[PDB]
Amino acid sequence: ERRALRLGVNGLPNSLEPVNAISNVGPRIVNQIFDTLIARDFFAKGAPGNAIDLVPALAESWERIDEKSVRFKLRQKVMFHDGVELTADDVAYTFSSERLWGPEAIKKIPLGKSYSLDFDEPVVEDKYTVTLRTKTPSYLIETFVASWMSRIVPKEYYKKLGAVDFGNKPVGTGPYKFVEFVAGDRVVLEANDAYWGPKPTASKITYQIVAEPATRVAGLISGEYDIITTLTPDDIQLINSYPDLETRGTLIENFHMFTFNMNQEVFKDKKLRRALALAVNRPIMVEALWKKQASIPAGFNFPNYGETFDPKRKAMEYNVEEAKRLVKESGYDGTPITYHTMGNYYANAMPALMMMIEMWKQIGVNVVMKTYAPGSFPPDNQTWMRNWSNGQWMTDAYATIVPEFGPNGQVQKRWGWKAPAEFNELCQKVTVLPNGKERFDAYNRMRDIFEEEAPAVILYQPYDVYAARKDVHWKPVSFEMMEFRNNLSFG
Repeated sequence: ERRALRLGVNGLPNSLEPVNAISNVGPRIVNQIFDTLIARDFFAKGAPGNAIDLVPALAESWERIDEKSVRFKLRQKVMFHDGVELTADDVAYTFSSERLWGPEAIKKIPLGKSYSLDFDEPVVEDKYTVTLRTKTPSYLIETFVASWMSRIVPKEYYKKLGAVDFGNKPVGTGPYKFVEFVAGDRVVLEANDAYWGPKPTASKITYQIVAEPATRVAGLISGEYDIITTLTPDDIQLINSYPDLETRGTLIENFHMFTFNMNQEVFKDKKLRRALALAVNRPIMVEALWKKQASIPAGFNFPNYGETFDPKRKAMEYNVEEAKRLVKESGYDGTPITYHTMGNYYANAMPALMMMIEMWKQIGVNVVMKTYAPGSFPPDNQTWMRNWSNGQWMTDAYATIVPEFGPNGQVQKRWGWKAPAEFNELCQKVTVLPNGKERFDAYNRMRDIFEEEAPAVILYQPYDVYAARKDVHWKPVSFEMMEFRNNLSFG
């Protein structure tokens, strides 16, 4: 009786294990299979899909015990897809040293420790009561359990299969259950009619890879898909010309950037990094490539940070004259500097780079584009400049400045950023402090240091574009995922 939902997608994750699925392509699938203790209600109080309000989900209630622990009271009679009732043991296993953050878990979940809080082992109080703890103070537990790191897995089934096999046959408590995974082709899910929350409205959901955007668009016009993903503002005109189709767009909690291999001689010091950063004309790029729909943030600072968003911050500096001076006073000899890009994996990456190459030519820096295929990122030492993006995954400023740019992150450890000691000291403080003047000011000083050092250069917050049949009602949310709970209906 319910319609089957057909999605034309850009790609699929290599695993359906919820943490290993973290990417631009995984969350739209794993958000259906699993649930979290606390859920973010993006549509709360009439918000246009960007609210940061947190509501009960698998946890009916919770109570903070002290500076490092929160006791959760679980919803009762919740069923995993295989008919196993959800208990405190499943939640304890989800946040355990064994599965997630411990030294053994590292080979199974590569970002398990990197993206997690400083967890201590959870405590099971009774069948429906579990306490999550951190080894050092953390006022981020509640916020973290509403994030993409926190989908609840079943203990017994996950242990039996192991992380790899679980990723190929996942079981969760979510509104849709697993049917099929054809690697590099399609994922099929079916309605979980035992779901504890709003009943699924589609009988089935198929995530079909259609690699090229023009082919994805043709698929929607051909009547092959109900919703297609990964379009840009340039597609709006064509789609909306069809009486039965329309685009649905939103800014997402992510930023596009370029960064440097600071192990390379030319990028060890901040001089040329700053020169390149100061020559980036973001307003022209936003108008030219995004139809003014992308947003230029005032620093490493986004509205989803909530209490740690600073709406009064000064804009990131644009100064061609200073940029020219810096190149001249730096060691820079005019030798071409490479900038690696995985084609247009980041929307508009190649035209954005063409524009920046001209801005850089004008200050006396010769930058050359280099492309690579998926899974072929070059050996680190063969790279100089490269593009990147970071999904801002917490309703708090902790992510991604601390896990990516902090003392434990890849920018310093793999990419050679020798961050000022003050920056690392502040990363530690914001990790352990509650919200207040000290934590708020620490993020602003970290944002200032980030701009002064230029280990990366923020371009903008992208504007994601979907296209859909007008008969299929579904609203985008401000994140790299698709939400169907109370947000998918047909007719």
